[PDB]
Amino acid sequence: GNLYGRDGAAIGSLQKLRFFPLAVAGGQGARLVEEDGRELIDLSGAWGAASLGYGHPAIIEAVSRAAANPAGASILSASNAPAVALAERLTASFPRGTHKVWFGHSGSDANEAAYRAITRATGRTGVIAFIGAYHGCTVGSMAFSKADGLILLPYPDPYRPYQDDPTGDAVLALLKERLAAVPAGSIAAAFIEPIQSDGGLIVPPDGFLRKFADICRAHGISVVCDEVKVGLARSGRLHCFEHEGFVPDILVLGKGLGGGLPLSAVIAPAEILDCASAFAMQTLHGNPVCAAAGLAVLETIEAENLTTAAERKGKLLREGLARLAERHELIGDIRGRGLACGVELVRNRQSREPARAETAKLIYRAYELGLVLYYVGMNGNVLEMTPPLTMTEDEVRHAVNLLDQAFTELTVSDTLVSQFAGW
Amino acid sequence: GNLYGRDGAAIGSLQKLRFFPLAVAGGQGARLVEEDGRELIDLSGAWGAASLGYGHPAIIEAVSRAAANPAGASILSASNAPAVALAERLTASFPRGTHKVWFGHSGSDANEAAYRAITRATGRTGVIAFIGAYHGCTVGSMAFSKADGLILLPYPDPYRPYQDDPTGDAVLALLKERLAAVPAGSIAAAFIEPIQSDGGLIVPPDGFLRKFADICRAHGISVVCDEVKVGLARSGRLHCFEHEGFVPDILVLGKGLGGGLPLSAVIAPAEILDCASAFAMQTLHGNPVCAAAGLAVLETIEAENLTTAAERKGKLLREGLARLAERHELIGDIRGRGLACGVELVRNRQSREPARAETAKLIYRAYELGLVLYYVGMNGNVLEMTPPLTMTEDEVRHAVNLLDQAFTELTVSDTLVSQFAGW
Ligand SMILES: *Cc1c(COP(=O)(O)O)cnc(C)c1O
Ligand SMILES: *Cc1c(COP(=O)(O)O)cnc(C)c1O
Ligand SMILES: N[C@H]1CCCCNC1=O
Ligand SMILES: N[C@H]1CCCCNC1=O
Repeated sequence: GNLYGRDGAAIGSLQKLRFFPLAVAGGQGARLVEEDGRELIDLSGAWGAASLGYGHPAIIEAVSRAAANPAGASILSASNAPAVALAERLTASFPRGTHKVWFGHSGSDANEAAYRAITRATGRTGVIAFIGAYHGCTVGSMAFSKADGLILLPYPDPYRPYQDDPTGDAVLALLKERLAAVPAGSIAAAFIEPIQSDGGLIVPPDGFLRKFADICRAHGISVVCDEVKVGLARSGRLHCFEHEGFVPDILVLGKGLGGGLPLSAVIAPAEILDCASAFAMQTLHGNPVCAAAGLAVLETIEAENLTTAAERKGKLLREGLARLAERHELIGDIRGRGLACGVELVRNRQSREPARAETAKLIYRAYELGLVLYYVGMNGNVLEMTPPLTMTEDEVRHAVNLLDQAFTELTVSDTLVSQFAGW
Repeated sequence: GNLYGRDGAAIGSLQKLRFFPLAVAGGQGARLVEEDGRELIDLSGAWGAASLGYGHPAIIEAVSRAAANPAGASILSASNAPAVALAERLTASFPRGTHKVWFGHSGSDANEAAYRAITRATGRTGVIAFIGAYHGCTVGSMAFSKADGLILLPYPDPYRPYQDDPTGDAVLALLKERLAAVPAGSIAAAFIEPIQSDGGLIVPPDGFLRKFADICRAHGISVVCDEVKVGLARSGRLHCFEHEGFVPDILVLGKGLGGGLPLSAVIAPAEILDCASAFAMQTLHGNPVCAAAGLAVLETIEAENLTTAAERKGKLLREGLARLAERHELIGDIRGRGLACGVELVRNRQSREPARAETAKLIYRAYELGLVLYYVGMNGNVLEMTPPLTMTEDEVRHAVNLLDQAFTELTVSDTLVSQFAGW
């Protein structure tokens, strides 16, 4: 039987998030190859995980090398050279002598470890996060995505401003209200995405995040910046907070850090990560195969000038999309930084009413045409584009061209679409 | 500076479990190589993760192949061929048409997903587990290692029988007591290790586990067998429950499944893993590089006859150790199955008083001599031996020979040992 039907027979639905019957057998560059040999351009970049695309030589080199002479299998009960070299590279990239690293398998395990560490270091359980935030899918990362003392704030959206205040100041006022109503010093941490991912690739208003961080610092609250989606060159700066005029206390990394292998990291003050031992650990954490891949990703970002590539190619992509908006009225807003781009689809440009149903057919048709992308947003109406940082300019143009065909040929049965749960 | 000091400077203590300053730069076969070039025989097999040791050709082949042509990076929003092939191989190995697979990064994420799935499928939160059990190190796997409705039982130890009943029947009676005091049907699952790992490599009494599973089945309670430590050929059968006259409802796998890469799996009734979608998911789950490694491990177990190897080489190891016991009185008990072996150290053979302090020096000295092993047990007095399944017979003998030197040359300052937290 076909690969997709074998996938239904053999793998439980528990971890599936399917939008169309993508059945992959290989990959090269920014393209996926299906079982039948059909190629698709991957604008999703595996939700951002395939930072160097598929079969990049630096990944091949590193993982093949480490597999043939691995420095053990772990950082728990052994130091290993690749893990320590990666830890030093990551701390050197982050504004010296103050921070250390913890390694994980995923953004979920990293946000969980950051939260457990700061609650253990401070003796406080309270936590600030945002409605619609995505910090992972484990009990400990879902606690704030519940924790006692959880404060959930609206994420300020330029396209849908809270209290009709485009600046986000009303959100800051709400925070101060929420903090005033609980004891001084009861809040351990604030988790923030510097571009809200599942919330709909929302770039906050100018100045908001720095003012938010200033409030947190006035209350002694650690500012944790989750850059699992938009970190490591994707935004057109190495770290996305570089666009925003603040430095967080803690940085969470994942997804594209591993280049297609499972790798996450927390960069945090030494006192936070040294407050306990044998406390947040999984046996394969810091294994040298995945550490080697991480080192390859950082080295490639430098060697291939991918921070600048992401900036340049993002501008190309957003320009392509604004040409599409001249003819496809469904496009309401085009936004993002670098190669993290969102395209919000609306039934009408004036009311901004979300276009959920059309977005799910759009991506299905795109898939039928040879282009992979997914949707996000509380209303299921934002196209997410996070392609491999190594996607060529011509591929960017082929993808916009296929998207133009999908907006035009918008054909997919309401029955065919209903076969996929998605979200 | 030296690698171990760089590890202290760069990596937080949060995930460290260190017993001596092992600082690894490479690996080959069953040997680790330190930064200075010193070789050590790895009796720990990276806590059981290095099922094929270090740089095994099947791992090299598979991971190099997949890195150069990866079928995407995930099972969430795409099917992929390696993941589905691995899922089918795993279900084919487990007693047809009833079970599916969920893929994870770790034993912690797998035991967490198994627990969340069965609680979602049943609408019940209660859970049976054992004192001293190790099911992982995340909030969701620590919940039963707390969950409402948690019942914790003593694990029956032939060397220290509960209520002086060597059979374990008193533990079964205790269970029934605990179940009688809560509503019929309030318990979702029972988590069991078929050889208790951190509890001290405890093989339960004959017949206990089957009688335990029979009780659970009489109450409609799903029996989850955590074989992250002693699964996949290590015990001298493919699945350790094969020694025990029962079949669990759910099987949890990890550690050596990945051959040094992060890979876990839950094999569970279809109704359990299909009760929700987009429910327990992490982006790199089912990535094809780690799936390829898993397939290599299963293929190698078949090609290299490693189930029989583990049985044969375990008998050799335990025989070697009984020769050591004729001269080293500290050895109280030698136990286990296949290549999961525990050696319990006692101050006196008659009282069985644990020998904690000597065990920690012993392993330090072993390390100084070129042999890596760790200790476990509630009293820190059981040597754990879980070497690579590909460890040669001669290496088994070199390791017993180095251990003999360590028991003899037992030299390590009480100050030097105190520099390592361990547990
Ligand atoms: C992907 C993502 C996570 C979770 O990472 P997983 O690898 O799926 O566990 C956390 N935060 C953000 C912002 C993400 O995009
Ligand atoms: C190692 C182990 C776990 C946890 O696996 P991690 O990879 O450390 O998360 C779970 N159960 C048992 C029996 C184990 O030995
Ligand atoms: N004994 C368990 C817990 C210690 C950390 C690593 N995993 C194990 O082998
Ligand atoms: N948008 C998040 C959550 C969906 C599952 C995968 N991870 C992501 O990219």
